[PDB]
Amino acid sequence: VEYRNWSKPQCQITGFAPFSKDNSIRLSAGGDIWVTREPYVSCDPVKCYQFALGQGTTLDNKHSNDTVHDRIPHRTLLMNELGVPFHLGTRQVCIAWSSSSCHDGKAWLHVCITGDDKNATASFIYDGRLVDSIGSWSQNILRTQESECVCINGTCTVVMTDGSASGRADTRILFIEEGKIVHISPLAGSAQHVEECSCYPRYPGVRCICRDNWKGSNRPVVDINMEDYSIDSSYVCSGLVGDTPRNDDRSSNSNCRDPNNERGTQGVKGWAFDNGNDLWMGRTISKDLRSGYETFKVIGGWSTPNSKSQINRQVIVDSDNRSGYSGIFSVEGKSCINRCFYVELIRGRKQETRVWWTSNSIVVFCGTSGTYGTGSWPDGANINFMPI
Amino acid sequence: VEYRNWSKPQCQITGFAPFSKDNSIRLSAGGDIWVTREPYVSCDPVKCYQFALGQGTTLDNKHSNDTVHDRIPHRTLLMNELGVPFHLGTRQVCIAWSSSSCHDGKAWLHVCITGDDKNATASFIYDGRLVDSIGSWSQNILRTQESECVCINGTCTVVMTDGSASGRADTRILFIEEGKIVHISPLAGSAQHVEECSCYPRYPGVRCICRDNWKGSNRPVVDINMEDYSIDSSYVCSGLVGDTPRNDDRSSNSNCRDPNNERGTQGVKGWAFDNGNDLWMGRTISKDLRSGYETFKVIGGWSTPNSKSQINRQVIVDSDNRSGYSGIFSVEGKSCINRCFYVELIRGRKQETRVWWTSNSIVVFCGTSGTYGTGSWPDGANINFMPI
Amino acid sequence: VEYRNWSKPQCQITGFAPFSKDNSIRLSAGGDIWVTREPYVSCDPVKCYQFALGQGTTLDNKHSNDTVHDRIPHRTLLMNELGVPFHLGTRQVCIAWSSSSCHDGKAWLHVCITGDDKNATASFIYDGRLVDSIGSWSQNILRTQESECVCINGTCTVVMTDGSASGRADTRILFIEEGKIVHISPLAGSAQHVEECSCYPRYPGVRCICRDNWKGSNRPVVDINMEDYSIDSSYVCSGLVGDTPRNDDRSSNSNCRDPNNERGTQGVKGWAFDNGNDLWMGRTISKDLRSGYETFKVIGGWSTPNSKSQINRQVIVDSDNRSGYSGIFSVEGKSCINRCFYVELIRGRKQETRVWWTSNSIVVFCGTSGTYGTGSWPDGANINFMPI
Amino acid sequence: VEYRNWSKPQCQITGFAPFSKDNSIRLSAGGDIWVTREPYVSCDPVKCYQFALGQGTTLDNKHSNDTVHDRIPHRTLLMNELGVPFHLGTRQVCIAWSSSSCHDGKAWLHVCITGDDKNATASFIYDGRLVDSIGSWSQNILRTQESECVCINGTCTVVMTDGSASGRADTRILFIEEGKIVHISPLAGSAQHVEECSCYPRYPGVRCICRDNWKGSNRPVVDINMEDYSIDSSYVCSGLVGDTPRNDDRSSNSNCRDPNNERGTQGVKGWAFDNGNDLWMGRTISKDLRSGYETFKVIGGWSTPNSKSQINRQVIVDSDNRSGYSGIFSVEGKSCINRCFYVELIRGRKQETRVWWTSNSIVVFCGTSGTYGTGSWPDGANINFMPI
Ligand SMILES: *[C@@H]1O[C@H](CO[C@H]2O[C@@H](C)[C@@H](O)[C@@H](O)[C@@H]2O)[C@@H](O[C@@H]2O[C@H](CO)[C@@H](O[C@@H]3O[C@H](CO)[C@@H](O)[C@H](O)[C@@H]3O)[C@H](O)[C@H]2NC(C)=O)[C@H](O)[C@H]1NC(C)=O
Ligand SMILES: *[C@@H]1O[C@H](CO[C@H]2O[C@@H](C)[C@@H](O)[C@@H](O)[C@@H]2O)[C@@H](O[C@@H]2O[C@H](CO)[C@@H](O[C@@H]3O[C@H](CO)[C@@H](O)[C@H](O)[C@@H]3O)[C@H](O)[C@H]2NC(C)=O)[C@H](O)[C@H]1NC(C)=O
Ligand SMILES: *[C@@H]1O[C@H](CO[C@H]2O[C@@H](C)[C@@H](O)[C@@H](O)[C@@H]2O)[C@@H](O[C@@H]2O[C@H](CO)[C@@H](O[C@@H]3O[C@H](CO)[C@@H](O)[C@H](O)[C@@H]3O)[C@H](O)[C@H]2NC(C)=O)[C@H](O)[C@H]1NC(C)=O
Ligand SMILES: *[C@@H]1O[C@H](CO[C@H]2O[C@@H](C)[C@@H](O)[C@@H](O)[C@@H]2O)[C@@H](O[C@@H]2O[C@H](CO)[C@@H](O[C@@H]3O[C@H](CO)[C@@H](O)[C@H](O)[C@@H]3O)[C@H](O)[C@H]2NC(C)=O)[C@H](O)[C@H]1NC(C)=O
Ligand SMILES: *[C@@H]1O[C@H](CO)[C@@H](O[C@@H]2O[C@H](CO)[C@@H](O)[C@H](O)[C@H]2NC(C)=O)[C@H](O)[C@H]1NC(C)=O
Ligand SMILES: *[C@@H]1O[C@H](CO)[C@@H](O[C@@H]2O[C@H](CO)[C@@H](O)[C@H](O)[C@H]2NC(C)=O)[C@H](O)[C@H]1NC(C)=O
Ligand SMILES: *[C@@H]1O[C@H](CO)[C@@H](O[C@@H]2O[C@H](CO)[C@@H](O)[C@H](O)[C@H]2NC(C)=O)[C@H](O)[C@H]1NC(C)=O
Ligand SMILES: *[C@@H]1O[C@H](CO)[C@@H](O[C@@H]2O[C@H](CO)[C@@H](O)[C@H](O)[C@H]2NC(C)=O)[C@H](O)[C@H]1NC(C)=O
Ligand SMILES: *[C@@H]1O[C@H](CO)[C@@H](O[C@@H]2O[C@H](CO)[C@@H](O)[C@H](O)[C@H]2NC(C)=O)[C@H](O)[C@H]1NC(C)=O
Ligand SMILES: *[C@@H]1O[C@H](CO)[C@@H](O[C@@H]2O[C@H](CO)[C@@H](O)[C@H](O)[C@H]2NC(C)=O)[C@H](O)[C@H]1NC(C)=O
Ligand SMILES: *[C@@H]1O[C@H](CO)[C@@H](O[C@@H]2O[C@H](CO)[C@@H](O)[C@H](O)[C@H]2NC(C)=O)[C@H](O)[C@H]1NC(C)=O
Ligand SMILES: CC(=O)N[C@H]1[C@H]([C@H](O)[C@H](O)CO)OC(C(=O)O)=C[C@@H]1O
Ligand SMILES: CC(=O)N[C@H]1[C@H]([C@H](O)[C@H](O)CO)OC(C(=O)O)=C[C@@H]1O
Ligand SMILES: CC(=O)N[C@H]1[C@H]([C@H](O)[C@H](O)CO)OC(C(=O)O)=C[C@@H]1O
Ligand SMILES: CC(=O)N[C@H]1[C@H]([C@H](O)[C@H](O)CO)OC(C(=O)O)=C[C@@H]1O
Ligand SMILES: [Ca+2]
Ligand SMILES: [Ca+2]
Ligand SMILES: [Ca+2]
Ligand SMILES: [Ca+2]
Repeated sequence: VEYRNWSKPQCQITGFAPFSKDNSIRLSAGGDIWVTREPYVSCDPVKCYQFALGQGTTLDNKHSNDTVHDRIPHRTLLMNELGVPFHLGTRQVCIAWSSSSCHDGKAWLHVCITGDDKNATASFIYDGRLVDSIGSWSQNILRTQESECVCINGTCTVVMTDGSASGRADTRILFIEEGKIVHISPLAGSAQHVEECSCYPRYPGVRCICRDNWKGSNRPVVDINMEDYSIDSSYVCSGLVGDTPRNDDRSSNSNCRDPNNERGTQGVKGWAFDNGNDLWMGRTISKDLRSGYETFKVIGGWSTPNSKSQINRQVIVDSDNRSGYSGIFSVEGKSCINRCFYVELIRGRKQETRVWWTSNSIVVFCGTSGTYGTGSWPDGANINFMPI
Repeated sequence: VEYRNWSKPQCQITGFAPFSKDNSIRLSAGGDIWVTREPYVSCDPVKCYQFALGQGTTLDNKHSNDTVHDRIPHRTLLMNELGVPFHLGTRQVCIAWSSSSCHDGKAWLHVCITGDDKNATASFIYDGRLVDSIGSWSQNILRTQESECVCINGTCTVVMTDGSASGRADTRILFIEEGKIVHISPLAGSAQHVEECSCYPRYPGVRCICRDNWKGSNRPVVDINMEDYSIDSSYVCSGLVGDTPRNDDRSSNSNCRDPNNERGTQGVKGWAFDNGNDLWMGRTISKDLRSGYETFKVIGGWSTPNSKSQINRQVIVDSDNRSGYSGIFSVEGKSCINRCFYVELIRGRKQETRVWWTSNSIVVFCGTSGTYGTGSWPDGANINFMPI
Repeated sequence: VEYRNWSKPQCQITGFAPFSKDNSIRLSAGGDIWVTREPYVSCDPVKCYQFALGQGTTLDNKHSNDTVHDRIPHRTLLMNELGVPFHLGTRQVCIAWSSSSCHDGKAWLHVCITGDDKNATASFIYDGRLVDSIGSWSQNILRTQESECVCINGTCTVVMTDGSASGRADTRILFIEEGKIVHISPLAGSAQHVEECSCYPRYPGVRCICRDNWKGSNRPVVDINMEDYSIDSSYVCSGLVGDTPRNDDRSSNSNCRDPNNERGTQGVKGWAFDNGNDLWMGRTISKDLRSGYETFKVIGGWSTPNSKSQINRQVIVDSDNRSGYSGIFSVEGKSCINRCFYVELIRGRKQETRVWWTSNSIVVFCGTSGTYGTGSWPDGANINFMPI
Repeated sequence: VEYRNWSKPQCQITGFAPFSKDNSIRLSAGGDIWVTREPYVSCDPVKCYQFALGQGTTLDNKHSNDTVHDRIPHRTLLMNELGVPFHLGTRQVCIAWSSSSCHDGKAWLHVCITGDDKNATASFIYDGRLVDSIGSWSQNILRTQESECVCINGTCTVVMTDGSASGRADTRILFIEEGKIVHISPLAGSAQHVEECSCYPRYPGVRCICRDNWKGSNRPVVDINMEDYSIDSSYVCSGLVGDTPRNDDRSSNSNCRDPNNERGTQGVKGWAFDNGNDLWMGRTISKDLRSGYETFKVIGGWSTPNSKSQINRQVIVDSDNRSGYSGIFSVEGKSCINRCFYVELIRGRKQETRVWWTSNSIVVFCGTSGTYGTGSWPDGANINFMPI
């Protein structure tokens, strides 16, 4: 095998086409399925897999009660083929309550994180074996992307932050070759809070769109340079804006430089990705909760501040159904490289209260240069049928 | 690997021999099994698989209730090895409430269809990745074969129709190379309604036998020419006739040209396939409902209109057991290429009412140039034992 | 790959060593497991598998009730790796209520039999595809070995009989190359009833020890000559005798030529195999029922009639636990070829009556030229814990 | 492939990083999972597996009651990929109530032991087939390591003992090449009881740290010489000491030569491993029961008697949670070979009494030359939620 350099143009995409649904919440009411969250999907050169941090339990289990917590000693990274739900035959690739994974073209690499919030460690496992690790540098919930990392020429760059959720933090960009941390560069530029980045290649670099959980409603952009470990950060120009809580279509702004300070605190993992001076983006249709999910292209949203002229919108999940996190993922074609995205349809505690567990299921679309139609592909689980 | 051209004579078949049964409805009363329908089987060069559109649920699940619907956002295409039932480890290859699959000799290709009836999209997934897509052209339930598509020299031809179930429609024949739609030809000839074709190679072409859900009791024939995308359509000559509702053996006709207008409206997917001027065919023994299933050769049924002299009949399912859809599938031998067929034994709502779910199981026979006996291989599930 | 000729001496074996147990009946009371019977084990060149005709159902299923029948349309041949029990992920290789399987060194071959007793067909499936078939020649339960067939230089010889269980029958020896019946030779010699042979190679031939269900307590020997399809049949010399019902140690005889007429009617599949003029053999310790199972070498039992001087006995299953069928199976070593055997530990209806189902589990030993100890490895399932 | 010689320096390790957790006890309350104990983990050249002697049953099974016994005819060696729990699809590699496994670089080798305590046999299975066996030499519970054996240049050396648990015994060191016992050397040196050794390579030799169940609180060291089958035995120098019952930190000693006679009787499998004159070691934090588990380096603990100056301690399991057995396991890197360890978190009967079963789950760490943090990764199963 050869390492992937991802060099070949991004494919011109008309919009997205349905690609895979898993129905985990539906089946759980008739089969032992894992209780998960913060899922993501990524692919080796031959096929795609689906990851998700489980809750060290199945759904029809007493231990499911109160899984409305992001951090416990039992969350491990699950990894199945795209399409096969997380049943009991599913493998727990490592102990992790925060992860990332990518395949350098030769082998997989997972960065799994567990430990006390105050002093967690992050194991760098490469090709089966545990190759390196690192401890918390700011002693405050060392966390990573929660989606696919990216590698070019044998070097995978994952980004991680440690510090305050709603205040200054410490974002570092890691360069790991074959499981070994060959370099660490610190965040630079104008971004004011970087949590869980959705990253993709843009030869010869990697580009991220993340979550400002402190003062931003607009999304931080984080540009990595693999040539010299340089970093730069900004915000997306679109006045449309894709974080939740969001402000409002008429009343939302972004100058491409600073956290718009409009309902900035709190967030949700999401993604976006350029195209010329355009921006393909996605977001929960709601600006208060995570419900429904539409996507659209913002003409001039990658280069002109406060641009709000959209075209090509699509409803993936209807406005009155639950949405959640979401992230990009690239797949390579015979001629270019398409961008795809998944969306975590979360169920259970918080909104729903008939139950005490919290899990989710997924749905995944992929860019297409062709024609497509209309639909809404929600979780589809009658909450009254469900256990607990 | 090399692409398949399927060139080598059709094997002379004496009748069919049993090949695989799955017992899904039986096991479901003692194990988490999927709720499926519209199944089909097809094979890569080394082994055969079994497909079926699931109902985004298992049978002993509350979500099973009311799965007497062909279209919901949760139907995804399931794919297992021939013989292994659709258990929870089963992979959902894509979101689809109407599909087709074939393997060009190098990789699999699935055409999965979901969306609103009024505006559905059809994703063309090839070798793991989503390579193309298309939207509904007549805005009325864009649907496809529901059985194996066929490829020769790297080009797979799937046929699809969109329009009225019981009235004029819009049938198009798609030519896709490596997931890419390289051409679309429209239906031509005398056929008056083409739904869910059962197709097979006949180097250098592909031949289909489908369902006329409007004015035909006789079956439409659809002949594709891969050399120049030309199309032709007719009807099977046999006065025997294989659609249901069917007329009656004494009172059924077909001139090989026009929908016999005998109880034409409604139908069921089925198959048939020539041999010289003969026709190997199959059908539910009932002409009112889908019950029992016999097969036979109609001497002169491929060339002489209203020919009803049969020979070699076989009962696969006895007259007083449930039948359903059915389709062909070719497998290549050391010297020729055999034709096989499956039969969807459907259970649950509509006929049976003790329950609220609807699923099925399969059974599959294969042409044999040898000797064989007698039997009936029905679903075999005591409906009173079954959940709900 | 190359076809196997099995040429290399039989290994000198001191006795048997434990090789694999599956615990199916135990687990069934805490997990969806198949209801099977007439199991057997065999191996491709890299690893061993376990086969068994299921009963188209799992054990904790209402459909399990009354599975005390050898013939129904739903029995299919199950095939797992040696050690993994028949769970729902298990593949049903074909429809069969009587089978055999062997691997010519290049691919597997299964001969599966189903149909009406009066007119059954036997499908010859080779390397995934259905290559041939045959109908019942005597119209009375066409049945086969129920254990591994053997191939040398690409030719697999399976034996089959059709006729009366307790009266004259019609035994034929089949020669199949790559799924194709290249020749049929009829039984010859002095054997008077041949049912379910346990066969093994003895380059350049194949040798069988079977069941005389009519007039024999002693076992028929069936010698196949691959060089010219010649056949010969006799009986084992040992006055010890290994069929059940058996007579008694003091009062049992065999002249190596004719069915000893001592409690001949009825039987059970078993095995034995020579070594010089010696005979390694196995049998239920009981001569009335199938209970317990011991093995021993009979010095001079392969060449001298009514020889009863044994040595090396071993208890595999203690006298007061259930036994059942059993058969040989050869595995090739770096220098010779060892013989192994399995034993069907059957539970449920007939003897046990707390339940209505009937299934079994297995245990398998293998010849060893080394030291060994003592034990008894019964099913071990508290019948009162078990469902139904 | 080539046989492994393991030649390349031991990696300098800063401490351990989390590597894999399985959550078996948690899931068992919501899914059919095996009842196991005495687990271990080991790896072929591409990936790691997890082994464990099951109890011929699943946890939510009546047959689980009273599995507080180390020896019954149904314990078989289970083998899954590291991370996938022992579900019903799990393979039982052989019948065994005491085992060991290693992969010579070309194929796996398992030494499985079952039989009467008084006269057990030990099957040596190599590469699928049963290659050799041996009987009990002292007629008193022939038992082996219960963790990974090690091979260099095609020769695997497993050690086994037979005799009195709390009195003189008979320890033998076995040299097996490709499943064949090519030599047996007897224990030599000053060790006074060797049970269940944790062994690892130290080219050109193998080194073991075991359990003195008779007069030692300190651990026996067993040094094997592959060059000439020579053996030597001693005790670890650290005055810290790692057996349980242990004495006390202030009041515990070891002169590197003789069983310290401090609470020597009884024990638990554990491990340790040098580094210069240092000793990386692990142990239940309790010295009375198996609870909690910490690890630390004892400066000068490999060369100076009664050395108790520790550094780098880590809590893997907190003091008030259940611990159990534990063992080493080596994995090879691009430059050196890291040492890892697992820890059996046991639940059920003895301590816990709400239930009648006894099983466990695991957690596994691996040496790291990098940074790490803090945590405790216990079983995490609410015993009141659990079945029985
Ligand atoms: C799900 O979770 C909660 C809390 O669960 C944890 O409980 C502790 C003890 C530990 O075992 C841990 O493993 C569990 O995960 C459970 O909540 C309790 O439910 C009862 C419901 O009646 C509440 O009783 C209260 O008192 C009287 C009646 O007794 C009423 O007047 C009150 O209105 C109220 O109902 C109790 O307060 C709950 N406790 C808490 C902290 O909320 C819950 O039952 C558990 N079970 C399920 C099925 O989800
Ligand atoms: C299976 O399906 C139907 C409808 O299911 C859907 O129900 C809605 C509310 C939603 O939650 C969706 O997720 C479900 O899938 C259920 O049918 C109802 O069954 C009761 C049976 O007694 C009917 O009650 C009626 O009223 C009185 C008694 O109350 C009698 O005199 C009447 O004769 C009659 O029984 C009720 O009409 C049903 N509703 C409909 C629309 O038919 C069904 O219960 C459900 N359950 C199962 C096990 O299949
Ligand atoms: C297991 O099998 C038998 C027969 O099963 C088949 O039944 C037919 C109807 C069909 O549905 C098929 O799918 C089944 O597999 C069942 O046997 C019956 O059990 C009851 C037990 O009380 C018997 O009742 C009798 O009558 C009175 C009490 O009603 C008593 O005085 C008698 O002594 C006797 O108990 C009945 O005769 C049984 N029928 C037969 C033919 O034996 C069985 O119940 C079924 N169930 C289970 C759990 O195994
Ligand atoms: C788990 O195990 C024990 C023993 O199990 C074995 O039992 C034998 C018969 C066999 O079938 C084998 O397969 C089993 O594995 C069971 O212990 C019994 O439990 C009852 C509880 O009430 C005890 O009754 C006693 O008598 C009176 C009430 O009857 C009271 O005053 C006493 O205090 C006491 O409770 C009985 O002694 C137990 N027997 C023993 C030897 O301890 C246990 O029930 C079983 N079940 C479960 C769920 O774990
Ligand atoms: C990724 O690797 C390739 C190696 O082939 C790099 O490209 C070559 O590297 C040097 C730098 O100019 C020269 O040997 C070749 O002219 C380069 N070009 C090609 C087409 O190989 C490539 O630049 C690397 N990418 C990064 C971002 O470092
Ligand atoms: C269809 O594919 C097969 C396999 O590639 C081709 O087989 C060749 O057949 C030609 C004559 O048609 C012979 O000259 C070659 O020796 C065969 N090659 C192989 C690999 O068997 C076949 O050519 C193709 N069919 C056609 C009509 O071109
Ligand atoms: C499928 O592919 C084969 C390629 O080998 C086609 O046959 C060859 O193609 C041209 C057309 O005459 C010439 O190179 C050879 O003489 C052809 N014959 C053979 C045997 O290869 C074959 O016709 C193609 N089939 C179709 C339907 O296009
Ligand atoms: C049976 O198969 C084996 C493997 O193909 C054959 O092994 C050869 O044996 C001959 C002598 O019989 C030697 O000359 C070769 O060096 C061996 N080849 C291999 C691959 O090991 C063996 O020939 C076959 N047996 C017979 C009797 O022909
Ligand atoms: C199985 O195949 C081998 C082929 O190698 C047969 O042996 C050879 O076949 C002929 C017959 O004498 C000659 O080419 C060689 O001298 C044979 N010997 C060897 C060692 O190859 C072998 O006899 C075949 N076995 C049977 C039973 O037909
Ligand atoms: C152990 O195995 C490795 C792999 O086979 C051997 O690696 C070779 O090492 C020698 C020096 O020891 C070099 O000359 C070769 O270039 C290496 N070969 C490979 C494949 O890497 C190593 O020789 C073996 N160790 C010893 C001590 O012999
Ligand atoms: C393991 O195998 C290697 C084989 O390469 C042994 O090393 C070689 O063996 C002899 C002994 O000196 C000579 O052929 C080479 O000089 C050795 N050195 C190397 C680097 O290959 C090695 O010693 C073996 N190890 C043991 C413990 O026997
Ligand atoms: C490492 C971690 O805890 N991630 C969690 C994230 C985090 O709390 C936030 O980033 C504040 O910094 O919030 C949420 C959430 O409910 O959406 C889930 C994540 O698991
Ligand atoms: C795409 C689709 O809906 N196919 C459905 C088919 C369809 O309704 C008919 O072709 C009218 O055009 O009918 C049936 C049916 O009950 O046999 C099932 C199919 O799922
Ligand atoms: C094909 C078939 O029915 N085989 C059956 C065998 C048969 O009845 C006998 O060989 C009479 O000829 O008997 C038994 C039996 O209870 O041991 C089980 C077998 O399934
Ligand atoms: C072969 C065997 O029985 N091993 C057992 C071991 C043994 O009893 C001791 O070594 C005395 O010699 O004790 C324990 C134990 O409770 O920790 C479990 C082991 O299964
Ligand atoms: Ca925000
Ligand atoms: Ca019709
Ligand atoms: Ca007899
Ligand atoms: Ca001790």
